[PDB]
Amino acid sequence: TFISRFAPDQPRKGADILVEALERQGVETVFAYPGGASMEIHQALTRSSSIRNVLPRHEQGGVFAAEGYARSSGKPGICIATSGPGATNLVSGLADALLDSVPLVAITGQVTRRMIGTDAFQETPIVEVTRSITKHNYLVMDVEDIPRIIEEAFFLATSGRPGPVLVDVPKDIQQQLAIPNWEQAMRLPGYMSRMPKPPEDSHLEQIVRLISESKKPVLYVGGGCLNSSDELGRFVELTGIPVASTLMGLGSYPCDDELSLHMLGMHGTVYANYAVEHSDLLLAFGVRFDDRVTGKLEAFASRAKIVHIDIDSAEIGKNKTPHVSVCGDVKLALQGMNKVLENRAEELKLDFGVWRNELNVQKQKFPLSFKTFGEAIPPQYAIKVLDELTDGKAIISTGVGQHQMWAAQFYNYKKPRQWLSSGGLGAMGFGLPAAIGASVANPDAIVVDIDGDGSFIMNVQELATIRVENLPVKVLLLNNQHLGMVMQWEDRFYKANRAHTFLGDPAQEDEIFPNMLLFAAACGIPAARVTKKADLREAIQTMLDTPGPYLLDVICPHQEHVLPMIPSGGTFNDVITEGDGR
Amino acid sequence: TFISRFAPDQPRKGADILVEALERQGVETVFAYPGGASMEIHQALTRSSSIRNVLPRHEQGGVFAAEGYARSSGKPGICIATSGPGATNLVSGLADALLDSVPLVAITGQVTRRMIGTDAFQETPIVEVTRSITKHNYLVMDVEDIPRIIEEAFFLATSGRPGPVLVDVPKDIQQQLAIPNWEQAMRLPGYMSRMPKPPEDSHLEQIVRLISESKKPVLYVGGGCLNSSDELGRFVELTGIPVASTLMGLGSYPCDDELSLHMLGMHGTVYANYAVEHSDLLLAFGVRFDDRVTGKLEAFASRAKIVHIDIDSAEIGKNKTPHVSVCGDVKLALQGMNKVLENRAEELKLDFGVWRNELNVQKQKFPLSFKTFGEAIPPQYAIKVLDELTDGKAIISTGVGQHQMWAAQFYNYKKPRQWLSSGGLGAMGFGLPAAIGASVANPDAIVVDIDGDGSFIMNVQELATIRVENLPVKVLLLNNQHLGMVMQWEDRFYKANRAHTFLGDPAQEDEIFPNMLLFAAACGIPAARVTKKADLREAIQTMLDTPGPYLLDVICPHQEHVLPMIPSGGTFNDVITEGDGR
Ligand SMILES: Cc1cc2nc3c(=O)[nH]c(=O)nc-3n(C[C@H](O)[C@H](O)[C@H](O)COP(=O)(O)OP(=O)(O)OC[C@H]3O[C@@H](n4cnc5c(N)ncnc54)[C@H](O)[C@@H]3O)c2cc1C
Ligand SMILES: Cc1cc2nc3c(=O)[nH]c(=O)nc-3n(C[C@H](O)[C@H](O)[C@H](O)COP(=O)(O)OP(=O)(O)OC[C@H]3O[C@@H](n4cnc5c(N)ncnc54)[C@H](O)[C@@H]3O)c2cc1C
Ligand SMILES: COc1cc(OC)nc(Oc2cccc(Oc3nc(OC)cc(OC)n3)c2C(=O)O)n1
Ligand SMILES: COc1cc(OC)nc(Oc2cccc(Oc3nc(OC)cc(OC)n3)c2C(=O)O)n1
Ligand SMILES: Cc1ncc(C[n+]2c([C@@](C)(O)OO)sc(CCOP(=O)(O)OP(=O)(O)O)c2C)c(N)n1
Ligand SMILES: Cc1ncc(C[n+]2c([C@@](C)(O)OO)sc(CCOP(=O)(O)OP(=O)(O)O)c2C)c(N)n1
Ligand SMILES: [Mg+2]
Ligand SMILES: [Mg+2]
Ligand SMILES: [Mg+2]
Ligand SMILES: [Mg+2]
Ligand SMILES: [Mg+2]
Ligand SMILES: [Mg+2]
Ligand SMILES: [Mg+2]
Ligand SMILES: [Mg+2]
Ligand SMILES: [Mg+2]
Repeated sequence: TFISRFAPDQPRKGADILVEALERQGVETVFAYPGGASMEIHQALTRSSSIRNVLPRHEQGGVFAAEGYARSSGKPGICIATSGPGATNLVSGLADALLDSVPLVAITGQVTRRMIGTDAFQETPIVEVTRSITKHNYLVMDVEDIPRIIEEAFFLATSGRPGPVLVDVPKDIQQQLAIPNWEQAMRLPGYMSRMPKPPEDSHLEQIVRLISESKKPVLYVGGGCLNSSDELGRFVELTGIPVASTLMGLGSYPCDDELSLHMLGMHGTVYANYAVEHSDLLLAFGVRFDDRVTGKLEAFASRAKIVHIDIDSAEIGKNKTPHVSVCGDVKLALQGMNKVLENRAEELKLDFGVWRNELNVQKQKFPLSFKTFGEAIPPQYAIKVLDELTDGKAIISTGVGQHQMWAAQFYNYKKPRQWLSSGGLGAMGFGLPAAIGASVANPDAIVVDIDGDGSFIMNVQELATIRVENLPVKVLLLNNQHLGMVMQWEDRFYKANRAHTFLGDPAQEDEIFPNMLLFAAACGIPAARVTKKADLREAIQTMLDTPGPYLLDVICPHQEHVLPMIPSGGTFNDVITEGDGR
Repeated sequence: TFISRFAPDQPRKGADILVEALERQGVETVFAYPGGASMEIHQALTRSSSIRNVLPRHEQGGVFAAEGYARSSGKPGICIATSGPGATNLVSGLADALLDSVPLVAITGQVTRRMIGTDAFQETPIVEVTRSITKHNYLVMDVEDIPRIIEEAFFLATSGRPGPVLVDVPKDIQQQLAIPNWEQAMRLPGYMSRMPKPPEDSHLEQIVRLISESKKPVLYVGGGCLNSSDELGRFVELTGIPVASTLMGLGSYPCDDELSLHMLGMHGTVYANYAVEHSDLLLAFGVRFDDRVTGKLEAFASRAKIVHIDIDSAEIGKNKTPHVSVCGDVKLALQGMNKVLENRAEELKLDFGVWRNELNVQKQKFPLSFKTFGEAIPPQYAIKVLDELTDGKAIISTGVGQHQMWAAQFYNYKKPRQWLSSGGLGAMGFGLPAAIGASVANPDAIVVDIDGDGSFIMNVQELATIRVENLPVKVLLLNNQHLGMVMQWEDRFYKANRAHTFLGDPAQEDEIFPNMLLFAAACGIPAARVTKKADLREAIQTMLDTPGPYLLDVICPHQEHVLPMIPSGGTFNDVITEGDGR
C-alpha cells in the first residue's frame, strides 16, 4: 500500500505528480541532469525520500548509465533531461536501447505548450526527432494525463519486446497544480490485444518431435533468453543439444561448459559457426537473425530445419523462413518443452553424442587463440587473467571495437546480465557510463569496464560521476593508441593505408597519448599503467583489491587482429583464421 | 580551372566522387571521425592533397568544431561521421546550427541501400531523425547523384537564411565506380524562385521617411547583420541612431562605441532595454524577435513604429507585426538606404542628440556593475582583464550559462565573427570544440574559450584534439563548482533549494573538483590555477604569452548572479537590478 507525501485532496505541481508516478512504479534511481525546462522536476525529486538521483556529467552519460542499470538488472532504466540540448544529447542512447531491446523510460522537459513550434529558447521537436528511434513516445498536453502516460510508458518499455519510451513534459504542465487520479485505465487497446498468448502444446509438441528426429541439432540463443537461464539450462540437460550464443545472448548458457559452442557469427568461434553450417535442426531462441551473425542468408544453416521462438511476430520470417515457429515468451516455451521432454524421456531416448563429438573435434582443431610477443601484453590474455581473478563473476561492460570482441571471446560469463555491451548500434563511449549504472543497480558486485582508448575518452567526463558517487567501478583500459577495429579493416581490406585511425600524438609518436592516468587523477581515482606481461597478474589484482574506483591502463601492441573473421556478407567457407597487422 | 586527380573518362569510387565534389566547392578542412560505414570516404580523403581532416575525439566535438569554423569565418563548416552512433552523435550540433542559422554540411555514412530498413548493423534512420532539425537533408540513392546533391547541399546551407544540410551516403554507393558529371543542373526550382529580390526603392524610401519623422529611434540588430558591419557602421554615421544588439548580433556594431547600447533582452543592459521600451521607431535588422529578447510581446517596443528587414519571410510578422518591412538581405537594404541618406543629407538634417542624451543618462545611472569581495576573483573582472590584454581582438567562444552572459556583457567585440556562442539551443559543451574550429579557420588569431566548469567537462576529450593538432587555443575556465545559471534561478525562484547543481565532490566540499589542471596535463597542455584577484593580470598574460594551447583555471565565488534580469515573459518594469546568492 503506497503512501503519498500529499493529501489525496491536495493539489500539487505536475512535477510532483510526475515524481510520485515514478515512486508508484517502484523507481529507486534516476539519472538526471538539470536545466531550465526540467528544474521543476528536479525540485520535486529533492522532495522524494525514496528516489535517488545520480547526476552525470553529460546527458549521453546519463542515458548510457540508465542502459547499464537496465541491462545489469532487468529493471527499466530512467533518465531525465532538460529541453533542447538536454534532449538531443539522449538520442544515441535511445537508438541504442531500441536496437538492443533494452527497457528505458526517458523524460524530457520541454518549453511551454504555447511556445511549442515558435523556435523558442532551448526548443527541440524531440517527439518528432525520436519517433523512429523509440518504441513509443509522448508529448504531455495536460497535467491530468501524467499518471496514465507514466503508467503506459513503463508498461510499454518493459512488456513485450522491451525498449525505450520517451515522455516530453512542457514546463507549464510541470508547474500546474492538480489532484492526480491514480486509477485511470491505460489507453493501449491495440498493443494489449496484439500481446502474445502463452504457447500452445500443438507447437511445443512439434518442436520436440523435430528434435527427436534430428541428428545434428544446434541451439542459437540471443538476448531474448536473458530471463530464461534456468529454463534453458534444464532444456540442455534434457536434450544434450550444444549451445551457440549471439553477442547479446552471452551468459544465458554458461561459457565454461562442455556443451557451450560460445559465440557464433562474424567473429564467432570456428566450431560454433561449423555447428550451425552443418546442423540439421536450428533452434533459434530469442535471436533476430542479424547479418553480423548470418553472413549471407542463403548460405546460413542451409541444411537445417529452423525453429524460431520470438516475442515479436515481426521478427518471425523476416530474414530467414522457419519450418516451425512460436510467437511468444521463450521462457514459457522452454518450460513447456521441458515438461514434455521430462515425461517422454524414456520414450524419446535423446542422444547426440555423435554430433557433440564431431563438434568437439572442431573445438580441438580450431580453438580461440592468440600470440604472445616478447613481454608485450596480449589483450586477449589480460581478459583471461581478469576472468581468473574475478572467478568469472564480474559484471563486464565494454566500448566498441576489438576490445569488445575480446571481452566477448575471452571471458566466461556464467549468468545473464553480467555482459553489458552495445551490439546493434555499437556506440563507442558506452562502457564507462554503463558500468556506472550497473554498479548503482548492483552495489555489491565487481563491476569492470573493459574499454578501448578511443571509446574511453568519449565519455571520460563520467570519471567525475564515479568519484562523487563513490562507486567501485574498475576500468580495464586496453590501450593500443588506435581505433583498433577500423585499423584491422584498413589492414585486411585497404592495404594498411591509415585514414585517421591513430589516436596518439604524431609529434611524439612513441609516447602513450593521452595519459589516461592523469584523467583518473583529475577525478581523484587511483590509477596505474602496466606494460609488461609479467606485471599483469599483480596489476589486475591491485585494481580488484584496492577499494573503490580504479583505472588500470594496459598497454597493448596495436597490430593484434580479432580472429576468426567471416567478412561481411560471407559464408563459413570464407572464414579468416590467421593474420594480423605485422 | 579545377584539376581533378582522375582522368575525365576514368571511373572511380563514389567516395572519391564525393571528396572531389568537396574540393570543387572550395572545401579545405573537414572534421571527420571514421567508422565502418564511412571508411571509404576516409580512404578517399587521404588521396586529396587539398583537404585537411581534423580528427575530433567525439562526433559531437566534430560538429561543434564545424560550427566554430563556420561562425568564425562565414564559410560552411563540414563534418563527416559514420552511420548509426556516428550520425546520432551529430544531432545536437545540427539542431544548434539550425536554431542559430549557421551554414553547415554534415555527411554521414549509411548501411547499404538493400540493408536500409532491416535494423542493420549501426543503422539509424538519420534522414527521418534529422528532418525537423536540419534546413534540408538527403539520402543518396545512386552514385550518379553525388555531384548534384553535394552542390545543392552547399547552396542550400549557405544561401538565404543559412543552416545545416545533412547528406546520408550508403556504403555500397561509396564503393560503386562511376564517371561523375560535374555539370548537372541543381534540382531546386521552388527554393530558387522563393529567393528574395534586391530591395525596392519604394520600401527603402519609406524607411528613411519614418526615420526623419522620428524623435526616439533605436536600432535592434542581430545575427542577420554579421556580414553588414561596414554598411551598418556607415548607416549609424548618417543617422546617429543608437544601436542595441542581440546575443547573436554582438560585434556587428562595435561595443566600445558611444552609440552602442550593448545587448538588450532578459540579461540586456538597463539602458538598452530602456531605449527599446521608450522608442518611437524600432529598426529591427537581422533579428527574429525571440522572447529571450522581447519578454512579453505586447509590452515590447509598445510605442514604436516597427521596421523589420529579414531574409526569411516566415520571420516577418511572426511574433510582432511591423508597420514597414523589407524581405531581403539587410546588407543590400543598408547600402540602398545609405545612398538616400547621403544624397538627402542636407535636406533631412537628422539630429537625435536629445534622445541620445536621454539614453546617456540611463547609461550613467544604471551601468553594468559587479562587486569585488576581498581577494576573490569576480568573473566579470576576469573577462575585462582578458579584453584589455587582448585589446578586444580575440575570437571568443563560450559554453552556456552565467559565464556566457558575462562573456557577452564584459568583452567589447569590435567585429562580427569574434563572438562564437550557442544562443537559441544553448548547448553546453560548445565552447572548447568551437574554439578548435575557429583556430583552424583563423590560424593567426587569438582564440579564447571562456568556459564554465560544467560546460568544459562535457567535451573535455577535445583537449586531445587541440594538442595533436597543435592549435593555440586558450581556455579561460571560470570555475564556480556549480551549474551557475540553474543555481541562480534556484536562488531567485526556489528559495535556494539546491537540486543537483553542485559539481564538486561533496565528500571534500571545499576542494576544487575535478582538478582541471590534470585534464590539461593528461593532454600535454600547459595549465595553471589562479585564485586571488591580485594574481589575475599576470596569470592571464602568461596564458596569452605562452605559445600554443593553455588552460587557466580561474576560481570564482559561486554566489555571483547575472544582472540585470527581466524574468521570462516579463516587461521592462520587471527588471531585477540587485541581488546575489549571499
Ligand atoms: C564490432 C561488432 C561485431 C559484432 N559481431 C558479432 C558477432 O560476430 N556475433 C554476434 O552474435 N553479434 C555480433 N555483433 C552484435 C550484433 O550486431 C547484434 O547485436 C547481435 O548479433 C544480435 O543479437 P540477437 O540476435 O540476440 O538479437 P537481440 O538484439 O538480442 O534481440 C532479441 C531478440 O529476441 C526477442 N525477444 C526478446 N525477448 C524475448 C522473449 N522473452 N522471448 C522470445 N523472444 C524474445 C526480440 O524480439 C529480438 O528478436 C557485433 C557487434 C559489434 C559492435
Ligand atoms: C542563457 C541564455 C540567455 C540569453 N539571453 C539573451 C538575452 O538577454 N538577449 C539576447 O539578445 N539573447 C539572449 N539569448 C540568446 C537567444 O535565445 C537568441 O539566440 C537571440 O536572442 C536571438 O538572436 P537574433 O534575434 O539575432 O536571431 P538569429 O538567431 O541571429 O537569426 C538571424 C535572423 O536574421 C535573419 N537573417 C539572416 N541573415 C540575414 C540577412 N543577410 N539579411 C536579413 N536578415 C537575415 C534570419 O532569417 C533570422 O530571422 C540567451 C541565450 C542563452 C543561452
Ligand atoms: C535556469 O536558467 C534558465 C534560463 C532561461 O533563459 C535564459 N530559461 C530557463 O528555463 C527555460 C527553459 C526553456 C524555455 C523557457 O521559456 C519559458 N518557460 C516558461 O515556463 C513557465 C515560461 C516562459 O515564458 C516566456 N518561458 C524557460 C524559462 O523558464 O523562461 N532557465
Ligand atoms: C552485408 O554486406 C555488407 C556490405 C557493406 O558495405 C559494402 N556493409 C555492410 O554492413 C555494414 C554496416 C555498417 C558498417 C560496416 O562496416 C563495418 N562493419 C563491421 O561489423 C562488425 C565492422 C567494421 O569495422 C570497421 N566495419 C558494414 C560492413 O559490413 O562493411 N554489410
Ligand atoms: C560513437 C562511434 N563512432 C564511430 C564508431 C565506429 N567504430 C567501430 C565499428 C566496429 O563500429 O566499426 O564502425 S569500432 C571503432 C574503433 C574502436 O576504438 P577503440 O575502443 O579505442 O579501439 P579498439 O581497439 O577497437 O578496442 C570505431 C571508430 C562507433 N562504433 N561508435
Ligand atoms: C547540454 C546542456 N544541458 C543542460 C543545459 C541547461 N543549462 C543552462 C540554461 C541556461 O540553458 O538553462 O537551461 S546553463 C546550465 C549550467 C551552466 O554550467 P556551467 O558552464 O559550468 O556554469 P555557469 O556558471 O552557468 O557558467 C545548464 C545546466 C544546457 N544549456 N545544455
Ligand atoms: Mg531547458
Ligand atoms: Mg512438422
Ligand atoms: Mg600466454
Ligand atoms: Mg583503441
Ligand atoms: Mg558504421
Ligand atoms: Mg508609411
Ligand atoms: Mg575591480
Ligand atoms: Mg564527452
Ligand atoms: Mg559552472
